Amino acid sequence: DRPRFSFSIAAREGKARTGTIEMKRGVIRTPAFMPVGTAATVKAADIILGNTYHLMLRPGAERIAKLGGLHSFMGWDRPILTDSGGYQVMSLSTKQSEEGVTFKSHLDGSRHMLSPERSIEIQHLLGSDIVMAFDECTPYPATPSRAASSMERSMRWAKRSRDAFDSRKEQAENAALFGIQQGSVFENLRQQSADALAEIGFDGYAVGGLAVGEGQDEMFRVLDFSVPMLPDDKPHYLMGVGKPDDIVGAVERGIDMFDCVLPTRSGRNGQAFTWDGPINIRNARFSEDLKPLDSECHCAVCQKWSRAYIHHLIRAGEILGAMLMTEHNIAFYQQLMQKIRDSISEGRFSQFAQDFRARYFA
Amino acid sequence: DRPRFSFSIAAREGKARTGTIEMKRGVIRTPAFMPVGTAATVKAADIILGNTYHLMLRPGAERIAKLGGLHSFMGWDRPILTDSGGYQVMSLSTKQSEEGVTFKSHLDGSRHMLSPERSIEIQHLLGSDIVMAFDECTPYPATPSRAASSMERSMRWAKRSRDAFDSRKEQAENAALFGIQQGSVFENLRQQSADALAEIGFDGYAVGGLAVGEGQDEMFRVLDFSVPMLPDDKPHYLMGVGKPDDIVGAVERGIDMFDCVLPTRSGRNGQAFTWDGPINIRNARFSEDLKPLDSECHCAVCQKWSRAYIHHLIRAGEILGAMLMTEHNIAFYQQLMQKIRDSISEGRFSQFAQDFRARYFA
Ligand SMILES: CNc1nc2cc3c(=O)[nH]c(N)nc3c(CC[C@H]3O[C@@H](OC)[C@H](OC)[C@@H]3OC)c2[nH]1
Ligand SMILES: CNc1nc2cc3c(=O)[nH]c(N)nc3c(CC[C@H]3O[C@@H](OC)[C@H](OC)[C@@H]3OC)c2[nH]1
Ligand SMILES: [Zn+2]
Ligand SMILES: [Zn+2]
Repeated sequence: DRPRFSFSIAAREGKARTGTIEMKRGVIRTPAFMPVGTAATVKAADIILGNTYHLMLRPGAERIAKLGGLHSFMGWDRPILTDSGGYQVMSLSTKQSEEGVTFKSHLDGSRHMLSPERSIEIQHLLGSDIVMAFDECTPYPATPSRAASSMERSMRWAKRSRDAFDSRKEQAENAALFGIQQGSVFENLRQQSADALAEIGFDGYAVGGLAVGEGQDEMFRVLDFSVPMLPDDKPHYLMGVGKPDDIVGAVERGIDMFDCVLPTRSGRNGQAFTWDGPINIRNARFSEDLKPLDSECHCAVCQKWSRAYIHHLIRAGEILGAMLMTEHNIAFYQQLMQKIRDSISEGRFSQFAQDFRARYFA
Repeated sequence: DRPRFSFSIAAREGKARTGTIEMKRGVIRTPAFMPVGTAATVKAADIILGNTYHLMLRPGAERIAKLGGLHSFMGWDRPILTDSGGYQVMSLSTKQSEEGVTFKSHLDGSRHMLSPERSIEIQHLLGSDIVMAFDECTPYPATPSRAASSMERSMRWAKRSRDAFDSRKEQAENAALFGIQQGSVFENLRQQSADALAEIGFDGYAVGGLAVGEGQDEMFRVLDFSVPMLPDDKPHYLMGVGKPDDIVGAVERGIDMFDCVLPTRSGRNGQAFTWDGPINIRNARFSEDLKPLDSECHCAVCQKWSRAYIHHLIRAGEILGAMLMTEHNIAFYQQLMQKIRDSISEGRFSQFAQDFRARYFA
């Protein structure tokens, strides 16, 4: 019988690590990509995401619980990770206070408060296995004073999240809780945030406040000093990242877990990922191209259909085209993660990262 | 090795028949439903449709031929049926003459003529296995004089279609040609059309000019006298039909083959077919319904996911929801055809039709 949570590092190369998270509902191989569950039929990825913000508004967390929780609802018996919901409230919905955030639903005008306690309860009702602390994703750019005030509030909210999670027996005994580091681009604030989170104690640690407009060079610079501040023996989750090259560089800097809307968003908009870079399949140059989306990809789409046919479907308005693109993109991301894990385990990740970049950007 | 074309009737009940069409690329069990190939990944339906009108405009028949034909393009090695293209020209695009029809492409302004000879050549370039004669689908309603003039032109075009098909060796030796009966709702014109088509000689015979606004009672009345006029020993294809109850009643009247945009169109618009009638899954009454789309359906969607989850996906704007609906609808139609074939073979089709209607309309 698997434990509630156990992270083991099997191999390392530089700052990169590969290993496993064991949870009751399954094993997660790291570095891991965690896809959205609703964009395609995901098969046994090791873990999928639930969209807390959307689920709060439709059909509501209480209703999801009445339906048996997300595992039953989505037909997925393996681990599920949910965010704390505030990122999207600030992004898509507001009135803020030390208690939390209040906002109105665009779907029907209903009122909603979101606090550390309510966010944890929502994630409990959804039934997720990895629960995120309720934080504030500081806007970018931010002055040092505003970044500090924001981070300090997030650390108070992290303690309230910890206490709310520990108060619910089923959650404390069966799920895991991750804390989220903030501090914008400032090394001293990132250090204070890491120290506060480690003092509270979490099962895993996320790097928050990135992928919010800063650009890859700046993101990598912040990761260079921020990831070593987190406990080495716990998983590191970079929220909102990212493109394939973002993932490779973040793994080089010690990140273990990733989520990004790109593969599913790109698939609905004609963009396919390949080892030679992204392609927009709607372009006329693909109308007679008999090659698969990617020449090495092992996914079911690339085994059967050509670029020309997928181009045709999308140009004809057939949803089948976008579905095949999305299935290929999710599979490409998982093949990327498998190559990353194998190369770290084999001591050739540095070479893989170099070869990957030379071809992806050629 | 299978013949170019051979239709065998295995069992009969009243006017209903069940049997097989053997062609080089496979066997087709009848009565058959023939789905669009582009709306979902169709698995070995016995035959799928190519959309001649769309393919003529994008990417063009010559280009499809350059890509290897529709079988290679779509990844489908079994039979394909194509229409002659004029129905949609009159429906979606015109200048008519005894030579054919000319029209302009809305996609790019290019000019296109469509004649019996060009329609047959287009279907040859597409590589389809069952080729339809180039006809005129008479508008409804039509006066007797206009229905007669229209039908007479279609019969001249049927002879030109026959001759064009026979002139192309690869087509004549490997494909089959169906003639299309016209005559609107008029028994004497339907008889003249059937006589003309049988004198020319075709591999199968379609009932054209229906599902164009006349309503089920009138359609059934026309089928009552029109189907017995066609050769009994050849397949009968009712073009454009239809809803599940249309199919059952048409089989009762001697039809062997069906095509309809409903299951794929309905699936993209929130309508699912069930043995208790169609349901619109977007309705709020399905938001907490844990039953599958249909309680008896054996499709992969109904084995795994609830009405509540499919409702959620569609309401959230996820294309996955429409894809699952479409896959269920195609599977439902094939389960309907299997029940029809089994019941005719077993001598219980009359009872099946009665039980089907009582429950579908309850
Ligand atoms: C795009 N850039 C990006 N930077 C982010 C930074 C943060 C952060 O500091 N705190 C929190 N709590 N969330 C963040 C998030 C949202 C992730 C969720 O976004 C959701 O997708 C929209 C996804 O869940 C389907 C995921 O939840 C697991 C970020 N997204
Ligand atoms: C909806 N009612 C309906 N009544 C019809 C009557 C006729 C007719 O008299 N002659 C011809 N030639 N075609 C007809 C058609 C079009 C069928 C095609 O319609 C195409 O779907 C749009 C489908 O191919 C993807 C199919 O081709 C196999 C009809 N459709
Ligand atoms: Zn692929
Ligand atoms: Zn089903």
